[PDB]
Amino acid sequence: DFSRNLYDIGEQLDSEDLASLKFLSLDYIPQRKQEPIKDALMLFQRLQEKRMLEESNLSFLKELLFRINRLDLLITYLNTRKEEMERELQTPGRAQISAYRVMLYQISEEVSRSELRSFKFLLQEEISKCKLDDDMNLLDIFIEMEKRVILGEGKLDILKRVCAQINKSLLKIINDYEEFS
Amino acid sequence: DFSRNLYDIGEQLDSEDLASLKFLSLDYIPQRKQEPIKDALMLFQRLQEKRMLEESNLSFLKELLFRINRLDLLITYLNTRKEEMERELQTPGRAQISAYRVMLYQISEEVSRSELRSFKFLLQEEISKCKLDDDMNLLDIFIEMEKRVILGEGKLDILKRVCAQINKSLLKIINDYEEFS
Amino acid sequence: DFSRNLYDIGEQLDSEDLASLKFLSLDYIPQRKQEPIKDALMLFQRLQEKRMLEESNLSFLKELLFRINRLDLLITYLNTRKEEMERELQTPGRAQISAYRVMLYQISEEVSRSELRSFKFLLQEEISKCKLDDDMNLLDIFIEMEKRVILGEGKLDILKRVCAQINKSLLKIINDYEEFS
Amino acid sequence: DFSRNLYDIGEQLDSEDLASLKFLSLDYIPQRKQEPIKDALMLFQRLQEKRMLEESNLSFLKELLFRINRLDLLITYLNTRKEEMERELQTPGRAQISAYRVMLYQISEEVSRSELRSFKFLLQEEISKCKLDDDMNLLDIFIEMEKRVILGEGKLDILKRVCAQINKSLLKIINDYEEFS
Amino acid sequence: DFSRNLYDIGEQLDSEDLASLKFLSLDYIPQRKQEPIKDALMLFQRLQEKRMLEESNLSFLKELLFRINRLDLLITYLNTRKEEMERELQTPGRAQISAYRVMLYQISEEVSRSELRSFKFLLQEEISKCKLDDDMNLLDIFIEMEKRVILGEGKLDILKRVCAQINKSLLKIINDYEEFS
Amino acid sequence: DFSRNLYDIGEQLDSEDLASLKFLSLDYIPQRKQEPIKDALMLFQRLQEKRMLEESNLSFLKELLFRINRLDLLITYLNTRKEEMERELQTPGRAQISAYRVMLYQISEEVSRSELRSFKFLLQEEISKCKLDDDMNLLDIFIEMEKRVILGEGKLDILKRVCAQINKSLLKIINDYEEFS
Amino acid sequence: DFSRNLYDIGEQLDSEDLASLKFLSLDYIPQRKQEPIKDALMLFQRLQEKRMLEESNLSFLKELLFRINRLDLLITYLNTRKEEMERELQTPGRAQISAYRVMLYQISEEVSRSELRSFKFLLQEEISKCKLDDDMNLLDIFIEMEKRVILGEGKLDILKRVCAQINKSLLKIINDYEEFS
Amino acid sequence: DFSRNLYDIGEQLDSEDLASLKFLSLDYIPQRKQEPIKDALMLFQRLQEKRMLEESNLSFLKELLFRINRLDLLITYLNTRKEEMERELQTPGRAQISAYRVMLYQISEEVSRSELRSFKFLLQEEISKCKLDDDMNLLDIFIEMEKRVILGEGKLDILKRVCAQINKSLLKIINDYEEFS
Amino acid sequence: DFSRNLYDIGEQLDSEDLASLKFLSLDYIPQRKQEPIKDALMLFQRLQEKRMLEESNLSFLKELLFRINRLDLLITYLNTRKEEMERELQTPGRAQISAYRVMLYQISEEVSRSELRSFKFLLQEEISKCKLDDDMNLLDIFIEMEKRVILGEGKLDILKRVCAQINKSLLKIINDYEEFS
Repeated sequence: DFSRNLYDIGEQLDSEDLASLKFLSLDYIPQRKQEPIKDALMLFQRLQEKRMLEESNLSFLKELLFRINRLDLLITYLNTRKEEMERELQTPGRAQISAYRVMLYQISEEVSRSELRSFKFLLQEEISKCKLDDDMNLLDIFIEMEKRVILGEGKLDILKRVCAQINKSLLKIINDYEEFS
Repeated sequence: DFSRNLYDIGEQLDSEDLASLKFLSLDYIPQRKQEPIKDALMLFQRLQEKRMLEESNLSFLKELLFRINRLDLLITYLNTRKEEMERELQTPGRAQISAYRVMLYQISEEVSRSELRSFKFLLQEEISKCKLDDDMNLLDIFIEMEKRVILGEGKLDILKRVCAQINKSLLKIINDYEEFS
Repeated sequence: DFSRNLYDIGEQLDSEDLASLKFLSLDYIPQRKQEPIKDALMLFQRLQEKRMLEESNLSFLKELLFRINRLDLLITYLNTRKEEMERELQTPGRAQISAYRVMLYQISEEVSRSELRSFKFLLQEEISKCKLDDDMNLLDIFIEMEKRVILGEGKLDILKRVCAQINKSLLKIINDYEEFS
Repeated sequence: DFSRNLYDIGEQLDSEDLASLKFLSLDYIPQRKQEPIKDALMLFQRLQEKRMLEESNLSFLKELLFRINRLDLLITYLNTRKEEMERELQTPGRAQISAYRVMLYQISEEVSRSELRSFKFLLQEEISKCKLDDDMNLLDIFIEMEKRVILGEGKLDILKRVCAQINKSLLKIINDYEEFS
Repeated sequence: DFSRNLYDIGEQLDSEDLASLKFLSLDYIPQRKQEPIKDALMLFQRLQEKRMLEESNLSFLKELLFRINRLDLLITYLNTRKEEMERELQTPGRAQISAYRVMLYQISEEVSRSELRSFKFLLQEEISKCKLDDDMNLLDIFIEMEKRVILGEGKLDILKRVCAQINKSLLKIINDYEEFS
Repeated sequence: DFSRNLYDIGEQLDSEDLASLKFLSLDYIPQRKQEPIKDALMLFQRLQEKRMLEESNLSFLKELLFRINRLDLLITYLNTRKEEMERELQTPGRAQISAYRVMLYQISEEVSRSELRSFKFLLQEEISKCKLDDDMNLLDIFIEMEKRVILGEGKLDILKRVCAQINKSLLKIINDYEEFS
Repeated sequence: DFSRNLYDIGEQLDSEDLASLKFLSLDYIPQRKQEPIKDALMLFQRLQEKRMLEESNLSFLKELLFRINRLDLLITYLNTRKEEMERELQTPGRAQISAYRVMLYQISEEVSRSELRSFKFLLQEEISKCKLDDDMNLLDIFIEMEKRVILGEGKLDILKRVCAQINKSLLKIINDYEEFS
Repeated sequence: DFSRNLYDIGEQLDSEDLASLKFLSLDYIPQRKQEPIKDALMLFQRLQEKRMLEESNLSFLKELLFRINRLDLLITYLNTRKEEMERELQTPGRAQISAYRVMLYQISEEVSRSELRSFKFLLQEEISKCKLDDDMNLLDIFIEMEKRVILGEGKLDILKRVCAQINKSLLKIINDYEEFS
Repeated sequence: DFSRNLYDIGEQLDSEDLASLKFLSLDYIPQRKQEPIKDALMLFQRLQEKRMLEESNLSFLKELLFRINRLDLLITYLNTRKEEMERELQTPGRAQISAYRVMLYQISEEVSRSELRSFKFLLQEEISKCKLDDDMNLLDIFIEMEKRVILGEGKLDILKRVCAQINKSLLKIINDYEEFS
C-alpha cells in the first residue's frame, strides 16, 4: 500500500537530487534505460522491474536517500533513522550502492560551479574525445569518462591528477577510498 | 473572476518575495514541487489546484502578504487592514502557516548578505557537504538543514548554536518557540 | 438532407473530441461497437442505428456538443443557442448523458498531461492488474477501470484517494456529484 | 510539374509558419481536417481539394505569404510585389482570408511567450471551460474560444477585456477591425 | 556572397548593442519573433523574411549600424563611408528607422544607470502596473510603456514628466520631435 | 502623484543622513530589506511596501526627517512647519520612532568625529575581537551592540559606564531615560 | 543464448550514440532501412540479415563502438580492449567503413551546440535548399546534402567554407585528410 | 597535456590583465566573442578556437605575457626569456599582436585613474556620442572609439590632441607609432 | 568542528592584516586567486580546500599570525605560547612560509607611508613598466616588480640599491638573506 506514499516522497525530490539518484542508480540501471526517467516514480518503476525497490522491500530507497543526503524523507516517510543505513554499512554486501559511486557523488557535492568550469576545460585538456558544456553536471561528466574508460577503480590516479588542478579536499576524498582496497 | 486581481498582485510582487513565499508554501506545497515556478501566477495556479487560494477564500494569500510584509497589497487588493493579522492570531488553528515557518522567516529577515557569508563560514562546520552559493537564500539553506535533519520543529534550537555567533538578535525570534504551546 | 451534411460537419471535430464522445456514448454504444469507430460519421452511423442521432431527432448530438464544449457547432450547424442546453435540468432524466459520465469527463478536462502521467503512476500504485501505457487517456483508463469494476458511483472514494495525490480541485469536481445522492 | 516544383516551398517554410497558415486556412479548411498536415505539400493538397490553391491560380498562397510576412518567398518564388497584395483592400471580397483572422494573427505575433503564460492565468479568469497547456499558441487559444462561442467576428472585442491586462496596444488592433463594419 | 559577411558582422557586433537593434526593429519584427533571437545573424534571417536586409539591399542594416554607432562595420563589411548613412535625410520616407525610435535610443544613451534607477522609481509612481528588477533597461521600459499605451509618437511628451526631474539634456533630446512640425 | 515629488529630497539628503534614517528605520525595515538601500528612493520603496509612506499619511517620513533635521525642507514639499512634529508628544504611541533610537542618535550627534577614536578603544576593552572599521560610526556600533544584544530599550542605560568617561553631556542625553517612566 | 546479452548493448547506448552509429552505418544500411531502427538490436538485425554483423563475427561491431568512443562496452559486452581496434585498424582495408564517415563524426564531437547554431545559419546562406531546425544534427545535415549528391568525399573540404568562420581546429580536421591522398 | 600547465599559469592572471589581453586579442577575437570569458583558460579556449594558442605553438601567449609585463609567467612556466620575445624585432611579422594594440595598451598603463577622470571630462568635450560610464576602462573606451571610427592608425591625432590636454608625457607613446611611416 | 573556533579570528583581524596574509600566502595561493577574498574566513576556506590549513594541522595559521606580528593572538586562538615559533625555526622544513616572503613583509613594516611616496619616484627611475597608485601597498608594489621579474630571490640584492637611499636600515635585514643559502 505504501506505493501511494512513494509518490509522496518523489514530489519532494529536487531535479538535481534526481540526477544524483540517476548517477548512483547506474550500478543497476543501464546508461540508457535510466534516461527516460523524469522523476522518482519513473526511477521506482525501473527499480520495480529490477526488483530493487518494491513495497515488500524499500531498503534500497532507504539507502538512496542516505546516499543523496535526503534524510528528511528517510525519517518523514520511510519512518526510519539514518543509523539504520549506517548499520547497513557495518558489514560487506549490505550496501547496495558501491562505495566508488558514493565517492564520486561526494566529489560532486564538494566541487563548486567555478571549479566545475575548471573541470570542463581541464577534462577537455585531458582528452578531446569529450564534448563538454555548462550543462554538463559533473556526474554526467563522470558518465562520459566511464565511456572512455578513464574513470574507474583502476583509474583513480587520473582523478587525483585532475584534483591537483582543483583542490586537495578532493584529493582527500580520493585517499579516503583507500580503505575499500 | 478574482484571479483578475491576483494578476495585478503578482505584477507588484517581487522575485525576492516570491522566493520567500516558496519557503512559506512548504507547509502545503511539497519541498521541491514549487521549484519550477518562475512567477506569482504559476504559484497562484498551484494554490488554486490545492484550493489554498480560492476565489471565495483569499485568507491564505492575506496571511502570506502579512508574512512578507506587503501592506501595499493587503489593503490595495485584498481590502483588509493590518490589524486583521492579530485577529487571525487570536486562537490556534486560525493561522494557516506554522509559527515555526514564521520564526524561520523572521530569523532570516534580520540577516545581512555579509552575515550570510559569515553563516557559510560556520555552516561548513555543520555540514561540509553543503555546497552553497554566495547568493544562497538562508531560507534555502534552512531547507538544506531539513535534508540533514538538523533543523526542525524540535531542532529549532540548533540554529542558535551558530546564529548567536552571527547576530544574537535572532534569538528573540527563536525563543518564540514557546508559542508552540 | 442534413444527415448527409453531417459528413462535412464532423470534420470540425477533433480525434480527442471523438474519444471524448466515445466515453460519453458509454451509456448507449457498447465497447465492442465503439472500437470500430474511426471518425465522427462512424459514430453517427452507430447512433443512427440506435436511433440516438437521427436528422429528425438530433437532440442527443445537441447535448453531446454541449458536453464537450463544441458550442460552435451547436449554433452554426444545429441552429440552436447554447442557453437552450439548460433545458436538461427542467426534469430528471431529461439529459441523455448521465451526470456521472459528465463528472468523469470534467475530470479529464481538469487533469493535465503531467498530472495524467501521475495518474498513470498512481493507478499502477493502486494495482498491478491494470497494465498502462503513455497513450492511455484518462477516459481510456476510466474505461479500463469500469471493466475491472473499480469505477462507479460507489467507487468514487477510490477516485477521491487518487485525487488527494494530485490536487483538491479534482476532488471538488467529484464532490460536486454528491448533490445527486 | 510547376505546382509539384512548389512542393519545395515547404522546405523554406517553418513549422511555425505552417501552424500560422493552418489558422489562416480555417476559413476554408475544417477546424481539424487540417491536422494531418505535416508540411506545405500536405497543406497544398487540402487547398487543391478546396480549390484555393491551383497550379494556374496561386493568388491564395500569395496572400498567405504576405499575411505571415514571408515576403522573401512571395517575391523569390511567386514573383510578385508585396505592394500588389494591398489590392485586396481595393474592393470588398478581394481578400481571401477574413481581416478577422489577420487581426488575431497580428495579436498572436505581438504577444510574448512569457505573456502567453500570463494569458493562461487570465484565460482561467475568463472560464474553466478552456483546458490549457504549455504548447498552446494564442491562435490555438482563439480557436478554443471560438469553440465556446466566446470569440468571433462579432465577439472579437471580448478579447479586449483580457488583452488590456497584457498589452493595451492590442486593443487598437482590435478597434481597427471596426472599420469593416 | 555578403550574406556570409553578415555572419562576420554579427560576430563583430557587440552583444550589448544587439539589444538596441531589437528595439530599433520593433516596427518590423514583433517582440515574439525578437525574443528567441540570440545574435544579429538570427535577426538578419528575420529581416530576410521581411526583405529588409538582403545582399541586394543592405541599406536597412546600414541605417541600423548608424543608430548603434558601428561605423567601423559600415566601412569594414558594407564597404561604405560613414557619411552615406545621412542619405536617408535627403527626402522624407527614405529613412526606415523612425526618428521616434532614434530619439528614444539617444535618450537611453544619455541616461545614466543611476538616472535609470531614478526613472524606475518614477515609473513605479507613473505606471500603475509597473514592475521593476535588476535587468530593466530604459529601452525595455519604453517598450512596456507602449504596452500601457502611455508612450508613443503623439504621447512622447509624457517622458518630460520625469525627464525634467532628472536631466535637462534629456528633455532637450525630446524636443527634437519638433522636426515633425 | 505627489509622492513622486518627494524624490527631490534625495538631492540634498546626505548619504550619512540616509544612514541615520536607516538607523531610525531599524524598527520597521528589515536588515535584508534595508542594506540594499543606496538612496532615498530605495528607502521610499521599502516604506511604501509596508504602507508607511503614503500620500494619505506622510507623518512617518516627516518624523524621520525631523530627527535628522531635513524636515527643514518640509516647507518646500508639504508647505508646513516642522514644529507640528510636537503633536507626537500629545499622547503615548503617537511617535513612530522609539525614544531609544532617538537617544542613541542624539549621542551620535553629540560625540565628535575624532572622539569616536576613543570609543573604538572602549570597544577594544569590551570586545578585543570586535572588528573596528573606520566607517563604523556610533550608530553602526550600536547596531553591532544589538548583534551582541548588549544594547537595547532595557539595556540602554549600560552605555553610561563608558559615557561618563567621555563627556557629562552624553550622560545628559542618557538622562532622557526618564522618558520611559 | 549469450546473444541475449549482446542485445542489451543498446541499453547503455544513447540515442545520440545510435544516431552516430546510423551515420557510420551509411556505408552499409540505406537511409530507408535506417529509419525503422529505434535501438541497437534493430541495427544489429539489419546487419544480421546480410551477415554483415553476426554473433560469430562481431569485428564490425568492435570498430563501431570503438569509433563512437564507447570503450566501456568493448569491455562490458565485447570483453576486450581498445587496443584491439587500435592495432587492427592500423592498415588500409582493416576498417569496415570509410574514414570519411569517421572524420565527419569527429567533427560532430568537436563542434559545440553553440557553434552548431551559427553553423546552421551559415548553412542557410551556403545552400538555400536546406531545411534547418532545432532537431537537425550536424551529421543529419551531411545526410541531407547526400540526398541530392551535393556532398561527399569528392568535396570533403567543402566544409571549409563554413568552418573558416567558426573554428580553425575544424579546418585542422579537414587538413587531416592527408591519408586520403 | 601541457594545456594543464596553461591553466595553472592562468590562475595567476589578474582580471585587469585578462581584460588587457582581451583588448590585445581584438586583432583576432571577434568583438563579442570574448564577452563570456571570465578567466585565462576560457580565453585560451577562444585562442584554441582560432588556434592562436596551442600546445604546438605557444608563442602567441608568450608574446602576450611580454606585452602585459607578466614575465613571471613567461620565464617561470613557459621557460622563455623576454629577450626571445624581443627577438621578434629581427624581421617584420614576428609579432602576432600589432604594435598599434601594444601602443594603446601602454597608454592605458601610463594614464592614471585621476587622469581618466579628466580624460572622460575631455571626452565629453570631444563628443557626447560615447556612452560614458564610471566603469569604462580606457581600453573599453578605445573599443567604443573604434566603433565610431575615431580611433585608428589614421586617427591617432585625436588621442594626441587629448594627451596634450592631460599629460605631455603621454605624447611620447602615441607619437611613437611614427616609426611605421 | 574545530573551525568553529576560527570564526572569531577574522573578526579581530584588520583588512590590512588580511592584505598582509595574502602577500605571505603567495607561496601557496596564486598571485591572483586570493583576490576575491574579502575577509580572513574566506581565506581560511581556500586554505582548507587546498589543505594548507587543516583542523588537525593549524600550524600554518600559527605561523601566519607570527609572520604578521600577531603572536599575542596565538594564546587567544590556538592556546600556545609565542616561544614555540622559535622552536619551529630551530630546524629546516618546519616553516611553511619562505624567509624571502617574511623579510619583504618586514621591509613593508619598516617603510613609512610618507616614504612610500619617495619610493614611487625611485620606482619611476627604475622603470616605466610598473604603473603606480596611491592605494598600492609596498607589498603590492613588490608583487608588481616580481611580475616584471625585477624582484626575486636573486634580485633582492638589486632592489636594495634604492631602498638604502630612503632607509639604510632596511638592508640590515636584506643582507641577512645570504644565510639561507
